[PDB]
Amino acid sequence: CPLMVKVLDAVRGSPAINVAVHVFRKAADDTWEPFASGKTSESGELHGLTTEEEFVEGIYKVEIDTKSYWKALGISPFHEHAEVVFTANDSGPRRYTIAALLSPYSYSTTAVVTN
Amino acid sequence: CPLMVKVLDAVRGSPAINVAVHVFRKAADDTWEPFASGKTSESGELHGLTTEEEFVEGIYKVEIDTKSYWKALGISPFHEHAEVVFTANDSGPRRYTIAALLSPYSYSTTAVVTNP
Amino acid sequence: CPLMVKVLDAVRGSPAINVAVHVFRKAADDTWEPFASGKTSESGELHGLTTEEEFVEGIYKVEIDTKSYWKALGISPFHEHAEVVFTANDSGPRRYTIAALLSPYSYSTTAVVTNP
Amino acid sequence: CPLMVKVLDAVRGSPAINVAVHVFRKAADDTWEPFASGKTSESGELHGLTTEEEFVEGIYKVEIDTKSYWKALGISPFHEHAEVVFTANDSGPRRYTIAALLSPYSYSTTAVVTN
Ligand SMILES: CC1=C(CC(=O)O)c2cc(F)ccc2/C1=C\c1ccc([S@](C)=O)cc1
Ligand SMILES: CC1=C(CC(=O)O)c2cc(F)ccc2/C1=C\c1ccc([S@](C)=O)cc1
Repeated sequence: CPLMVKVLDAVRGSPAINVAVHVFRKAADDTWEPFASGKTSESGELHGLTTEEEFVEGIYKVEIDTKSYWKALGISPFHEHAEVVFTANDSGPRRYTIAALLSPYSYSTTAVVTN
Repeated sequence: CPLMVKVLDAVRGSPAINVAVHVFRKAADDTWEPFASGKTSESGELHGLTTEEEFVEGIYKVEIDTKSYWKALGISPFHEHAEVVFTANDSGPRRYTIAALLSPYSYSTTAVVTNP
Repeated sequence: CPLMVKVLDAVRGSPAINVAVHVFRKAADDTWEPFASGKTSESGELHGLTTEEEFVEGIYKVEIDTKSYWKALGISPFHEHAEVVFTANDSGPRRYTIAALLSPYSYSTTAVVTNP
Repeated sequence: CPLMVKVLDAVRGSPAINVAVHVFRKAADDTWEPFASGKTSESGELHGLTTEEEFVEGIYKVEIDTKSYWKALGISPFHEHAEVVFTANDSGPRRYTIAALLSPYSYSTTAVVTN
């Protein structure tokens, strides 16, 4: 599992559960090809998005549907979504955890890039 | 000045200076039209991107060129950019401060939305 | 104004207003002496805590009463407070902006340290 | 394991490894009694700090030695440490993950309070 997404809710201090995550790879024409997607689990994690075969070097976008998340909770969000865009680079560390911490008017994302 | 962008560098504990910021508005046809752009000043702030008249309702995207920022400091950052996408002025005109704090492998973005 | 505290509310996308802030300086004997205190204003800022003369080298603790803040909004937050502890003015006098972003179960604190 | 600490490095995008964490419980006299401590693992996690028997209701402080961490990496830190102070409350959710994301001049902490 070379790409994992973990999402946390900073309002309720919980995994952000059932958050839609779409992953895109930048095509040669600079458009975003849908690549992988899913909903975060009860631990706010999304595993099995890609394999080490499929996850080649390139620019990827992780799109977290934070707005849907907040709407389901009855809380007014600011952002349309949380968009994480990064170059997956073969060279060094290669397991990516994309950690997102969500608040209605704020989010942070962090990459944990390991071996 | 209804849309301000402020960028802080979490490594240096300083404003993130000369950070390129590009603003887009989603068009009727769902593409991103170029709305405004600028560089953060010495204070890490970007003022004067737009006006009350111009900043109409819509979905805007603020793309903060965090990569060039880190690169020019010799740091190969994780993200290509920090982009904040939001519906603006849905309940009437507001002042938006897009506050972003940058680390090579992390950024956070906060919105300060005030009613003038 | 060498020490400013700014507090943002990440739930409301607003300044965190009337947030009690207490500043302590570690004494020669290692206890926390009360240095200054105040409430964040409408802008979520707290200015005038100290002066260049008073703000001498030392280890300071800024305790942000984030709990009362959330409580008065009907929210039972996780943390009792947000406290930022730092050595100030080690390389000569600096201006410190303690920037804090609050969510009921999370807070972040950033330091903007500038040389006047 | 009712109290876990996870620390991440936002500069290197990695678990924050070998970070000293001290946990304190507020004594009746308002002093902080040392309670539990440890170093974060290679995954930036600190498990086994307490047990569900020992971890009673009360005000706890998690003190993360972020300054030592940054010094070992040759990076000038701002904070002396990251201090997380919270009331452990029996009532509801009761497994605490204290997540800290570290930068030299910034940190955030988040509580993941689960069942
Ligand atoms: C350690 C850690 C984890 C992993 C875990 O909890 O097991 C995590 C997962 C997320 F989805 C989001 C954040 C975190 C986290 C620390 C953290 C990161 C950013 C912020 S922002 C800058 O406020 C705060 C805290
Ligand atoms: C108060 C405040 C300001 C305004 C100012 O200093 O004038 C700001 C500006 C930025 F460009 C970025 C962050 C902040 C901030 C608090 C803060 C926000 C996110 C984080 S992340 C979640 O670690 C931490 C702290």
